[PDB]
Amino acid sequence: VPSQKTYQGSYGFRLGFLHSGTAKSVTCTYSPALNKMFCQLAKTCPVQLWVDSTPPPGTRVRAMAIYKQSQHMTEVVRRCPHHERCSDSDGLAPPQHLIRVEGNLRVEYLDDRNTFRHSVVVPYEPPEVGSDCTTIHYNYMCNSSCMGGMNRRPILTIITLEDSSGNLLGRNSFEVRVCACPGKDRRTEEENL
Ligand SMILES: [Zn+2]
Repeated sequence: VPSQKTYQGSYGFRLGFLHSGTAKSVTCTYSPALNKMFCQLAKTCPVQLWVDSTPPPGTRVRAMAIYKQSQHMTEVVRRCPHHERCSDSDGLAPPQHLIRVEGNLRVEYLDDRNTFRHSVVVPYEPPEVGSDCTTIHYNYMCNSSCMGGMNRRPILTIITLEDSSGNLLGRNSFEVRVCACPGKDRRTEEENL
């Protein structure tokens, strides 16, 4: 099981998210109270990278999904049979991968030879000078309710910064639910508190 321990490391690495609210029409919205992203299938999910100092050139940013519940965590998170066979390739992503990056031609996908886990990595780009974070646009390509995939089990996304040889520089994580009405579901889940 890949580690999910938060680690800001030397560059002060944190994640940020847009403060999108819960109107019925939002496509992606983040709950700080739950540390949980609610988003729609194949829609843009912005995730911000914030650092206190700039990691060096050749730094990379990897995203991987794991099941949140200890009893499912050893199982590889992948797309259901249906979505795996759907005609929705962007030509870069492997069809079994849950997490894609959109709008980045340098994107690299990995099937880990030993663990069988999937992940997606992009070069780290600094923020524009006087803009304060780097944004990556993720797409989640199955719903949390897909039969034969996640099947309503909750998942985490783990975001790592790594150097050009794959050494760990920083790690954060957040829970994700991929669903039809992220605003409504966020509001409903927050009602429990
Ligand atoms: Zn699916």
